[PDB]
Amino acid sequence: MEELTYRLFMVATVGMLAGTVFLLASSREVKPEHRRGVYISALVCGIAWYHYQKMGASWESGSYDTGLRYVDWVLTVPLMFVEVLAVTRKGAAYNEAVRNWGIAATVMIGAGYYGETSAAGSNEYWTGFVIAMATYVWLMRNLQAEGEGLKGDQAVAFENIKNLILVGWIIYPLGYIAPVVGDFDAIREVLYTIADIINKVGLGVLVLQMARVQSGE
Ligand SMILES: *C/C=C(C)/C=C/C=C(C)/C=C/C1=C(C)CCCC1(C)C
Repeated sequence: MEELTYRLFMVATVGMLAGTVFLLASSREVKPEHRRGVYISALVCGIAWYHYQKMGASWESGSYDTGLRYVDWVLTVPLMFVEVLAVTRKGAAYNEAVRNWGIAATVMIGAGYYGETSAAGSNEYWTGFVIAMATYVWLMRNLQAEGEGLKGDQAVAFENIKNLILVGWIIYPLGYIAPVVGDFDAIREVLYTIADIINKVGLGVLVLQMARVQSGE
């Protein structure tokens, strides 16, 4: 439904802003040396807040720009890896992973955009899919490895961060392939919007929880 897609854009706008202000307000409840991930988490929700306002306006206007979603992803998806690295690493090791995982995440979204902006089932579509899927798997394997050697409450807090991404991000590549299986355009927009709220606000809340554990909570 077209009115549903629009209503969900408005629910996402409000959920993203609620997440932004929750995370900024909660940042003071954790120690300064563990705040970086909470701040980056709030920034991700704030960018998505701005983009969901623009998507809702674009939609109601009758000129829905499918590119707004990818501008949001190319910014927020690398930052989401960064907000996780901000609680698992510091110093040189953090900067190294921010560069390496951040570039990988940008390539994944860029390959997706290359494929999305072609005829469905076209060669460009499949090139995009394979390069983005390969980078996705590479990132999910890096995330699995990031947990190795963690202990006690930090191992449990990291498991939750890792599994939100592992389970919660499957919908994105699933949605991409859907249109070659049939007509799933309207449902894909709805499911991506719900997924974005859960993934972005949920990951920020779990990064906050890791930062609380690390602060001695
Ligand atoms: C806040 C938004 C998020 C976390 C969006 C995540 C999006 C992806 C993981 C997209 C992945 C894709 C592939 C793995 C292959 C097909 C192309 C994409 C870009 C849909």
